[PDB]
Amino acid sequence: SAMEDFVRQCFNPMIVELAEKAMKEYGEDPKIETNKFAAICTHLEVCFMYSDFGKHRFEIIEGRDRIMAWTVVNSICNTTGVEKPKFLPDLYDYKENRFIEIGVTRREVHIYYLEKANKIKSEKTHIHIFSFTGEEMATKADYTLDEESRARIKTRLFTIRQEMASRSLWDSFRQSERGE
Ligand SMILES: CONC(=O)c1[nH]c(Br)cc(=O)c1O
Ligand SMILES: [Mn+2]
Ligand SMILES: [Mn+2]
Repeated sequence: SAMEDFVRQCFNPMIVELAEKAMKEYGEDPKIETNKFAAICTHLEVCFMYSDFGKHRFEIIEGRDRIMAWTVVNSICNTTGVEKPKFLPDLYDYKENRFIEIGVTRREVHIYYLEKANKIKSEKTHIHIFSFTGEEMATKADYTLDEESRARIKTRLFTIRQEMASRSLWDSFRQSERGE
């Protein structure tokens, strides 16, 4: 498939390694579930771009094995007092002192927003949704990052989108709702 080839073409090795690991945690083959392969990679990259942009302001919980992810969640909760999320989130924002759930969607942002929000049902985890179209939605329209940092995520997402479309892989990808 050209999709696996493109995943290994545009995503640096670190992310692809982690993506295959998270794909085995579902008995899943990235050579078959390749749209999930790419979505997992893209999301991972968004989380990593977000953390680095914010003296470290964000703690990455995404990309950890579940033992260490929940260990970091628990350490944060016990030293700040934030409420234990029911589900593992993506970042902790030490500045606003909240958990952030990063959403990357091929659908409208408002829709995947309502989806994550209705799933988490704890208005104490901040949601920030990014599309491949330079659109973003976010709890209380608080976007956390400076405008520039968000420019950078949106440019990267739109670049994956155009690079998939130059390979004739974007119609398949947007017409899939896995990785979401
Ligand atoms: C293994 O834990 N799963 C996740 O963290 C996760 N899954 C999906 Br689908 C979309 C996300 O945005 C996300 O953060
Ligand atoms: Mn996550
Ligand atoms: Mn997420």
